[PDB]
Amino acid sequence: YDYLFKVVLIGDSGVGKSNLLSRFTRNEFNLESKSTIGVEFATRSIQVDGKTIKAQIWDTAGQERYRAITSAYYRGAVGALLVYDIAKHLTYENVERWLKELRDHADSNIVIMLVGNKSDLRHLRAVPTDEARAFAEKNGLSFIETSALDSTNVEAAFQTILTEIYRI
Ligand SMILES: Nc1nc2c(ncn2[C@@H]2O[C@H](COP(=O)(O)OP(=O)(O)NP(=O)(O)O)[C@@H](O)[C@H]2O)c(=O)[nH]1
Ligand SMILES: [Mg+2]
Repeated sequence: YDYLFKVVLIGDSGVGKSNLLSRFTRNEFNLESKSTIGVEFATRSIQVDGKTIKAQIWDTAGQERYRAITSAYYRGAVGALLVYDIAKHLTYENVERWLKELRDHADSNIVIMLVGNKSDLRHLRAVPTDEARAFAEKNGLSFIETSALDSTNVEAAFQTILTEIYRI
């Protein structure tokens, strides 16, 4: 590979972070996945502007009550996938909180992609696509909706953020 880019997954418990990771790196999905224990990471190489980018994707539980995610989790990260669940409005309301965590614990110029996951649950949607896109636009974030379940836009989400990082 030509470059190694560390990218972190963050977002509330249950939004689909671990399945976004497994879908992208192993093409695997699990309806019966449990809350993540400690910290995990996995890799996949992809082509970006004629270069081979080894994407090192980090993952951890969204809940931070007794245990808060430290600057060590974010160290070296050049991107963050900030994931919410399109069918749960609270997870979108908490995006502001995750942005604060990034400001507190992550690099100043970390590339942020706001990810509305579970787009296959369109019939249960609680967060309008236009509102989220507008919010992203107004806060200097990229935006995409994904479904780890049916694979829609998962490759595109990672390919796009890794492209934006490469092109900084
Ligand atoms: N319908 C649907 N379900 C999904 C999707 N992505 C994940 N899920 C489901 O949502 C639940 C939680 O997914 P998971 O990946 O474990 O979430 P998490 O964000 O890693 N949770 P935690 O922060 O606690 O580790 C699981 O039942 C999983 O199968 C998706 O795109 N669509
Ligand atoms: Mg998880």
